Amino acid sequence: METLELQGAKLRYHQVGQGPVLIFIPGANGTGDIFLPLAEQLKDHFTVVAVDRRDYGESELTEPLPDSASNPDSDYRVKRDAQDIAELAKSLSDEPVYILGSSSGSIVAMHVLKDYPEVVKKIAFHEPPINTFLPDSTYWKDKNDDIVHQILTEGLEKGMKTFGETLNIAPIDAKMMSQPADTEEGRIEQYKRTMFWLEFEIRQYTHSNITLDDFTKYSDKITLLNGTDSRGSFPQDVNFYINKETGIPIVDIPGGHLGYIQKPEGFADVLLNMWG
Amino acid sequence: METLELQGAKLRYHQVGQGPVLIFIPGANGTGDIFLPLAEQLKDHFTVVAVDRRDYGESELTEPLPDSASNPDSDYRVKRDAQDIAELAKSLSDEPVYILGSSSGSIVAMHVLKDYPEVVKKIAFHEPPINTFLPDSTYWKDKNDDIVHQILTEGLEKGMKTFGETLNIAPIDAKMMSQPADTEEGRIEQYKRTMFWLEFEIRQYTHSNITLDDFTKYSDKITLLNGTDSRGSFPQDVNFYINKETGIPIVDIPGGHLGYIQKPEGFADVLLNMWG
Ligand SMILES: *C(=O)N(NC(=O)OC)c1ccc(NC(=O)c2cccc(Oc3ccccc3)c2)c(C)c1
Ligand SMILES: *C(=O)N(NC(=O)OC)c1ccc(NC(=O)c2cccc(Oc3ccccc3)c2)c(C)c1
Repeated sequence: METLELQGAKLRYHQVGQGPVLIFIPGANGTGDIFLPLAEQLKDHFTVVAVDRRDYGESELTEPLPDSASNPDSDYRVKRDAQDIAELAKSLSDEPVYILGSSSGSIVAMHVLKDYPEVVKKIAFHEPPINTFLPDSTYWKDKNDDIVHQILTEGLEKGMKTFGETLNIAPIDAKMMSQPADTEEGRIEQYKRTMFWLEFEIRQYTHSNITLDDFTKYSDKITLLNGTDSRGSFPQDVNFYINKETGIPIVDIPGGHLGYIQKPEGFADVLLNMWG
Repeated sequence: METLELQGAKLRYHQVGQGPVLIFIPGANGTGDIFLPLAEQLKDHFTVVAVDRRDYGESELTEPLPDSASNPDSDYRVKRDAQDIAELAKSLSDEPVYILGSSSGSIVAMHVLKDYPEVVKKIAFHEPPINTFLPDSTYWKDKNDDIVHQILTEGLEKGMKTFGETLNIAPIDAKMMSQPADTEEGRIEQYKRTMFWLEFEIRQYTHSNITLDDFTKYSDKITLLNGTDSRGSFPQDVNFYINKETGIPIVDIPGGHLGYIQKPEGFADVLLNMWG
């Protein structure tokens, strides 16, 4: 694949053929390989250029995406995609070029014509899903908003319940762990937190490289703590096993898994007797 | 909150009290605010330090997380969390300190004692969920793997079906858009692609700022393309509306939404008559 270095990304593209430049902009799949059979039909008439949009395929970002890009009224990515096509056209051709986009790629194409019309000789919009200018825009926008919200959230909320039952988490803890944050910003962060924890923390931490020998070397320093109100939960069985194999003491301490905030006075007083 | 700048992050923490340092390491919620009621009980005996682990809360990364950190056998994040606690202890105390971690924070605590025992005076593991050293480790590891996989994937696969029906996508297209990649790497990328598209592209692009006036200025340059095998789908109604309001021609072209790869010869020949 060829590469054009632009601000914030290396833009990769396929190129075959001879003649005027024809740029294909992919839709939701994001990659230009889907146009290669077509390019083989067109290569005697056009210099065909199939682009992997910067967030997909063999293209790569060289700076993080702005944090705000997850906002549904962000316009950074569509404008940056359009600028990518314009700078690609300028790098390959001293004349305006032919452009075809499909699906979200036809929306990119729209923004190329809006912002960089001077690079466009002729342009085609194949099956665009844009709604902004439609009489029923709000209907389709609200449908998109609803479905995205459904996909991103409901699997996660059900999954945390399943985890709770596998771990035998106590109701007093589960009610607290599932309570919504008190701000729209916090509720967004809450969701982001939990998805991050699922993908980047639970599996990595729970199967990380700790052995019982790591404990025996410093056994005099260690206390194991089990909540009085979280009996029967998985972590208590972990502590029972550690104690079985090392003799490190288990100390019962008030509350459940969140006992340090459920019963702070009792949690503190046990720590003070331990260490104070 | 106080801040300690470390490699790759600014580590934020709460600090209250007087006496020996006691560091609290949070579990899955990731933030130290959950320990503040406890800190108020302990502040006459200990300098209490509640940390927001670097990926959570008011802490922030100053370098992107390595791409490989999503791998379930990655150890970067737990070791980096443990090093954070060790460097925090060294910055606040010339003597070894007291440490308590709960849940995934107790796993961080384990790694502090493993790798930096010299900072530890006494340490407590409150309800640890680590399985690596258990006789039934593989059972619980496989359960974790299964549940994470279920949460991350099934909502997405059902959602793309719902989207298809709302958009009235043709079966020949839906079968192709849902076919799995041919490599484990590609299947992972496929999933990552589709989640990215849902959060960062669909809503932003479909409601982006394009007006009919943007089309009328350059109407002579534009062709609208509808697939012959995707009749009744939403994007064709978009093109009908554009044509209604601008007179820009609609050209029928073979195949469905993916007609450029379903029927490349026919797609090419229509483009050649258009532009060749
Ligand atoms: C544009 O590409 N789409 N908009 C539209 O209105 O199309 C009729 C669109 C394409 C695909 C899908 N659904 C999918 O299952 C999907 C979403 C994201 C990525 C991919 O990967 C893919 C796409 C095409 C070909 C191969 C791979 C598929 C929707 C909802 C909209
Ligand atoms: C450790 O924190 N956990 N491991 C364990 O075995 O606990 C018994 C743990 C905590 C919480 C949950 N489930 C949740 O619903 C959850 C997951 C991630 C983040 C949060 O946010 C949260 C957590 C505690 C207090 C407030 C907010 C909750 C599991 C599955 C394990």
